[PDB]
Amino acid sequence: QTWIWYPGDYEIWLGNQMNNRRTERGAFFPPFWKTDSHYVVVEFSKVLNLSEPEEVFIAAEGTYNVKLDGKLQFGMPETLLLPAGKHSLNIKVWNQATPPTIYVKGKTVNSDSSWRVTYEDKEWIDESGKASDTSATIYMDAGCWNFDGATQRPSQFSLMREPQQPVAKTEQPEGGILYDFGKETFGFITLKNLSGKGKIDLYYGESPEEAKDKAYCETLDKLLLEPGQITDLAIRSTSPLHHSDNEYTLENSKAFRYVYITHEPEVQIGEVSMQYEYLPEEYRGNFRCNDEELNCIWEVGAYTMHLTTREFFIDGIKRDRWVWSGDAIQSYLMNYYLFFDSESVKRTIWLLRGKDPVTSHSNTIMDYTFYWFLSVYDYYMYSGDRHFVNQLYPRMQTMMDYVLGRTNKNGMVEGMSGDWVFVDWADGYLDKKGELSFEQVLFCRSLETMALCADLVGDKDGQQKYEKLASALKAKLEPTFWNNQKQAFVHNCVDGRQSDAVTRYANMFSVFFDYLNADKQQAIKQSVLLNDEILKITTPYMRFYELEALCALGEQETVMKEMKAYWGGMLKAGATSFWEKYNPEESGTQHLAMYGRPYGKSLCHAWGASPIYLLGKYYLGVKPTKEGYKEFAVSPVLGGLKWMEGTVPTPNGDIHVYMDNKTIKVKATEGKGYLTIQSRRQPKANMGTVEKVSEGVWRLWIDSPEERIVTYRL
Amino acid sequence: QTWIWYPGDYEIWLGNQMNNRRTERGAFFPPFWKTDSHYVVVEFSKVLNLSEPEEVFIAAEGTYNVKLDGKLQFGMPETLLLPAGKHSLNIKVWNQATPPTIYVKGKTVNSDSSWRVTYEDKEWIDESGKASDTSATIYMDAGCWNFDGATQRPSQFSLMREPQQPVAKTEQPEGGILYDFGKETFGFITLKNLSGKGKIDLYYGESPEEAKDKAYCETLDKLLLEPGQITDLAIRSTSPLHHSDNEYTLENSKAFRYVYITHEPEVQIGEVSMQYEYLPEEYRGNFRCNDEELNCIWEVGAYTMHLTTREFFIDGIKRDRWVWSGDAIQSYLMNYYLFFDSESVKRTIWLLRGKDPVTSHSNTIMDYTFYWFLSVYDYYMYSGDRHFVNQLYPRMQTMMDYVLGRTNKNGMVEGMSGDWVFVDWADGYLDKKGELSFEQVLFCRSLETMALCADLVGDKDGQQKYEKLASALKAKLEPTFWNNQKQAFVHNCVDGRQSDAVTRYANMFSVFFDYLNADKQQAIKQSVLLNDEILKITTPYMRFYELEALCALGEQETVMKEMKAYWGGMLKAGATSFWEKYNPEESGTQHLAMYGRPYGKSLCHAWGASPIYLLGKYYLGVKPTKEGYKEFAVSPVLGGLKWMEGTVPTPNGDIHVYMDNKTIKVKATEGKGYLTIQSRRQPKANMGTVEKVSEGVWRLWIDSPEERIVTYRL
Repeated sequence: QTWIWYPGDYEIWLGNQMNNRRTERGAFFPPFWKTDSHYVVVEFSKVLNLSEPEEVFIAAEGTYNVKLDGKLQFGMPETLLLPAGKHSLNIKVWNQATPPTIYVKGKTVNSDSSWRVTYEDKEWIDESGKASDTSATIYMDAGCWNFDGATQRPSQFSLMREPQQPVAKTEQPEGGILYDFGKETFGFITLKNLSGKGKIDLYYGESPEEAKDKAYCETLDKLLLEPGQITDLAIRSTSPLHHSDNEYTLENSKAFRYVYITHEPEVQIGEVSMQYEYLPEEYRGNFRCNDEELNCIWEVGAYTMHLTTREFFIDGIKRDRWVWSGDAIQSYLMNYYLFFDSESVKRTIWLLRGKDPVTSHSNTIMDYTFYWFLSVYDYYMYSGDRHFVNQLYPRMQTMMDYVLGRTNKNGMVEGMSGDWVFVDWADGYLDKKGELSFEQVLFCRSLETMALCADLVGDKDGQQKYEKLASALKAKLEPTFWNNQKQAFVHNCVDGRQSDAVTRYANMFSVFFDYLNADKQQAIKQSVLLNDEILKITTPYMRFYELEALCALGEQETVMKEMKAYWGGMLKAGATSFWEKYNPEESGTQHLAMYGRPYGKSLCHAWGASPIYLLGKYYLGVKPTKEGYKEFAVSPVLGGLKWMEGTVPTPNGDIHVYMDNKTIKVKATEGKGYLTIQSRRQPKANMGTVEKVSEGVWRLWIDSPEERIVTYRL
Repeated sequence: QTWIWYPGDYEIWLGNQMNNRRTERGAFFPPFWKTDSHYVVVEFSKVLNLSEPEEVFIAAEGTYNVKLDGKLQFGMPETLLLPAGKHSLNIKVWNQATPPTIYVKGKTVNSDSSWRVTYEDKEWIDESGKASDTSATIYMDAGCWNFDGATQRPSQFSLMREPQQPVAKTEQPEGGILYDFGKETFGFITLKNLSGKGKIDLYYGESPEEAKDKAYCETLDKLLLEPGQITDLAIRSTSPLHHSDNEYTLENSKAFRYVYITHEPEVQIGEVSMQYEYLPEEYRGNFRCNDEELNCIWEVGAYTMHLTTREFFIDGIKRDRWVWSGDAIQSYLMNYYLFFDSESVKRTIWLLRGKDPVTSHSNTIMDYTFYWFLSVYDYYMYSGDRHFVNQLYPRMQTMMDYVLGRTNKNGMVEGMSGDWVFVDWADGYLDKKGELSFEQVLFCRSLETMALCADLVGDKDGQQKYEKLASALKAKLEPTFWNNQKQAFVHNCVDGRQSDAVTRYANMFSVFFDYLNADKQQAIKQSVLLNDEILKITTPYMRFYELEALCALGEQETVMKEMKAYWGGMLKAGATSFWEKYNPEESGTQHLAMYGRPYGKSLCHAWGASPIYLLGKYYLGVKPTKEGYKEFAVSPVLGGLKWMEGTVPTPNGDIHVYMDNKTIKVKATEGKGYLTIQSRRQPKANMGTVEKVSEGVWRLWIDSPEERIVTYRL
C-alpha cells in the first residue's frame, strides 16, 4: 500500500510549492506563466471480490466520506470491515489546501495505482430512488510515489538534509564575515549560539563578488534577533530561541558558495554552518578516461545535475529555480546516463504540462512546447513506461490542439501574439519573425512523436491525423528552407523569402532527427557544423545539440577538443558547477553578468552539464533501440582518448563498457543488442560471431549478461 | 476601499465551502458534478498618477510580493510610500488554501473593482535586461463584495446568528426529548450546562415523523460528552468545556423544525436552544390583499425564500442544500420581487458556471445549461448591470461552444452520453429520448439570449453567429413539433416522428417566450393549459411556469383558484415552508417521501415559493421594459381579489401599486413607463392623459415619482 491521488495533481501542487520558493533580494517570485491547481474534490474507488472478510485502515488528507456498495458510512471512519464477496469501495475527498489523497491498508485491500479516480462521477438519484447510469464516467488509474507509511503524509514531503561546515571565513573591512563553503552548494544557513539583539543580514553569492555586493546580489535574508526569539523579516516568521545553547536554521533554502554576513553591534553569533539539502540519488551512471580534465568535467557535470535534481528537475539553483521545458528535456537525457530517476522525470513532465485549458505554449515558449512532446517519447524509449504515456495522452492531445489551431497557410508555425520564440541566448543576433526552419523541424518532430504516442495508446484516428500532418510538413522542409548555394538550411523564411542568414540550429537537429540524407548531412558538416563563418553558440544548452550532431556524424575527436576547451574553460575560470551561459571571449566579472544585472547569470544550470549525455551516449556509445532497453545498441568511440570506462543504467540492469586502442569489453545485464566495432580487419570475439556490416565496420550480437571481449585495430 | 479578488474566484471558493456542508446521516456529501477551484496565483495591478506622495496600507490573504514600477520590494510590506507622478503598482499573490485577495488603502489609492487582475502576466526579461512586451496580456476588472474593513478577511465570512428557543419539548416513551421549534428553521443547536459523560445523539426532522425515526431521518449528529470537553463524532472535532457554566453550540448548521435528542445515563443536559443563521436581508418587496389565505401563502413563500437565500441561492435547506440552475433562475426572479439582492444573484451565477474546461451541462442537466444563460439576461433587465455581463461573457461563450458542438443533424439538442435531460419530476411519465420540443424551445431562447448579450458586450462576430443559429432553429419549431389535430406542440420527436403525447412544458413556455402567434397561443390555452386531459404537474417548480403562461394570457382568475388550492393545500397539510414537490392526491406521510426514502422530500425548497413572483409580476403587474427599470410597465390585475397592494423594488427605487374594483394607485420612484388599465369606458386620471390602446384597454404614461390615481370600471 501507498498514498494515492489523482495522477499529476500531486506533482502540480508540489511543483507550485517549489517554484514559488524562488526569491529575488527577499521577494517571493512565482512564475510569469499560469499556475495550475489540483482538483479539490476527487473520488477514489475500487471494485472488490473478497474470499474472506477483512478490515481496512483508512487515512486521508482532507475532508472525506466512505461509501460501501452505495451506502454512505457515518462521519470519517478510520477503519471499515469489508464482508466477503463482491463490493464497491468509494472514498470521495475534498481538499483545497493540499491535494486530496488517501491511504488504505488491509490484508488484500490496499491503496495503489490499481485504484480508479475521477473528479466527476455524475451519480444522481431519480425521484423513485433509482441511481443514474454512470457507465459513461471517465476514470484514471490513481497516481502515487513512495509514501508507503501511514504517517508519511504526501503534503509534508521535504528533501534530505546533511550538516556541512564552511572551509573558510574572513572578516571584511566594511564589517561582517565572508564565509566560503568551498564550492557551489545549496541549503539552509544555521546560526549556532545567538545572543544579544538586533539585525542580522545575509548576502548570498556564487562568486565572492556577488556575496560582497549588498546592493546587487541576487538573493539575501534579513533577520531580527531578540531575547528568546529571532525573526525572518522577509517572510515575517518568528521562531523561539533557548536562552542557553540555541540554534536557528533559516526556513528557506538558498543556492550559494559564499555567504557574507553582517549584524548590528549588540548581536553575537557563535557558529555559522549549513544544512545541505538534496534528493537521495544513486549514481548509477559513471565515466572516466585517461584525460583527467574530462574526468573532472564529468564529475562537475554530475554535481551540477544533482544540485538541479530536487523535487523536480530545475533550470538553476540560484536564479529562477523553476521547471523549464528546454532545460528539463536535457535533464531527463543526462539523467538516463547518471541517476536514471524515472520518478523525477514523470513528475517534471506532469508539472510542465499543467492543466487544461491551454492558454499558451510551455513556459510561453513555442519551441518549449515541442520539447515537452519529445521528452515523453524519449522517456518511453528509455524506461518502457507505457502506462505513463497512456495517462498523459489526453493532455498531450489538447496541447497539440492548441498548436494546430495556430499554424499558418503553409501549415507551419509563426510566433503569434503572446508567444516567445526563444531558440537560444544568441546575444540578439537571431531573427524571430516568419517561419524559422528550426521551429518547423521541432514541430515536425512533435507531430511524429504524437503519431508514435497515439499508436502506443491505441488512438488510431489521432495517429492517422498526426501522420498526415507530419508527412506534409516534412516534405516541405527542403523545398522551403534548403539552399543549394549555401548547402544548408537557411535561418528563416519571411513571406516565402529565404534569409541570407544561416544558423546552425535547424541544421544540427536535422542530423540527429535524420531529416537529411547521407549526402546533405555531410554537406551540413562542412558548410555549417565545422564552418566558423556561421554564428557560434555561447550556451552549454545548444552546444549539447551542436556537439551531438557532430557525434552522430562520427566526429568524436573534434567534439573532445570542443568539450575540453569549452567546459574545461569554465573550470579554469573557477567553476565548481557549470553555468547557464559561457562566452570564452569574455573575462573576469563579465562571466557573472546576465539579464542586465552584474550577477544575474546562474553559475549552476542543469543545462551546463551537457558532457554527461554526450559521453554516455556517444563515447561509451550506449542507447536503447527498443523501449526500456528491451533491445540496445553499443557503439563505443574513443575520440582521442586512450582508454575510457563506464556504466549506463537501464530499468532493471546496466551496460558496462570498456575500451582502449585494441580491446573492447561490454557487459549488458538487461536486453540484447549489437556492439558495433570500427576496425581495419575483422575483430575477434570471445563469444558469438563477428559479422561485417560494411567497409571497416563490424557488429556482434550480445544476448546475455555474460561479459563480451573483442580485440580490434582501427 | 474593499478586499478584491479575481472575479468569480471568491464566489466559486465560497460556494464549494457551502455546498460541501451538505450531509446525509452524518456523512459529508459534495456535489456529483465537477468542483472547480480558484486560480492559486493572481496578479493585481493599478496604474497611478499622483499629484502628491501618499502612503498605502497593504493587507493580503496568501503569500505575496509588491512591485512598484518594475522594482520588487523586500519581503511582504504592510505599507508603501507612493511618489508623485506616474507609477504602476503590482501585487502578485499566491494562495492555494483560500482565494488570493488583497486590501490596499490610502488617501487616493484604494483597492476596488477599478483594479485589474490576471493569472498570466507573461512578463520575462531577455539576456540584455529588457522586459518583454505584455501589451497582449488579458486583464479583468477585480471582483469584490462588501469587505471594507482591514480585518474583514474574505475567507472568514459567515452568516448572522440570532438566539432562538423551542416552543415545546416532549419526553418520548423510547427515551429522550423531542423539541418543536414551532416552524421550519435553520441553524446550530446549542446545549447549555452539560455535565457528566457519555454519548449524546441528535436526530433532525422537518416533520415529527422524521425526527423520531432514528434509522431513516435524513440528517443527524453524534456527540461524546467528557469531563471538560465534548466531541463531534462525525467530524472528530473536540471542543473545550468549562466545569462551571458551560455552553456548546454544534459546529455545523442543520435545517429542521423538530429535533429529537437522546443521551446515555450519565449525561445531563441543562437547556436546549439554537442559533438561527441567516443572511441579512431587507424585505423590499411586499404584497397583501383581502384573501388572508393568499396573504399567508405570500408570507410563507417569503420565509421559504429567505431560508434558501444563504451565501448563495440554494435548492433546499435540509437536503442537497446545493446551488442548482433550475432552482436558481426562479430564485433570482422571486428575489426581484422580495429582497432585490443583486449581489447574491451574481454570486450564484458565477458559482453555477464554474470554470473552464466545460465537462458537462450545468449540474449535468441539459435544460439547466439553458436556464443559466437565460438567468444572465434576466439579471441584466432587472438590474441594468452591464459590467457583470461583460465580465461573464467569455465564460458564456465557452459554455455555448460546448452546447453547439453537441447538436444533431437538425441543429437540435438530444440527450447524449452522460447528460441528464430533466425537465421536471413527473413521476416517470416523460420520455427523454429524441428531440424534446421543450429543450429546443429553451435552446432557441438561449441562442437569442447569447445574441442579445453578444450585442451588449460588443462582440459582433458572435452576435451574427448566434442570431443565425437562433433564427434557423426558431423557424423549425412549428414545422417540427406543432400538430394541427392536437392544436399543440407534441412532447417530442424521434427519427422525425411526432409523439402521440402532448405535455404542457413546450406549450406553456412558448406563450411567455412569445414563440406562438396570438391565435395559436389561444389554441394552447384550451388544448393544453386548461385541458385536464394533458398530464398534470406536481411540483411547485413547473407550476411557476404553467401559471405564468396562464397569467400571460390574462387568466389571473383561474390562476388565483389554482394558487389557493395548491399552495393553500400545503398549508392545510401543516407546512410552515413550501415543499420540493406536492401531489394533492397523496395524503399523510406520503407527502414526506421522495427519492425512495421515507423523509427524502425537502419541505423547504426555494422553488416552492412560486407565488412571490406570480403575484408581483402578474397581479401587482410590474416588470422592467428597459434594463435596470430605466423604463417599466405596470399592468395590475386583481383576478378575483377585492383589493391588493404591494411594493416592487428596483435598483434605486420602488413601484407601489394599489387596486380595488374602481381605483388604481401607482407611485414609481424610478424610471418611467405605462400603466395599462382594463376598463369598459375611459378611465379618469389625476395626472397626464389617458390614452386608448384598444377595445377596453387604456394606458397612462407615468414619468415622475408623483403618485398617480385613476378610476375605472371593468
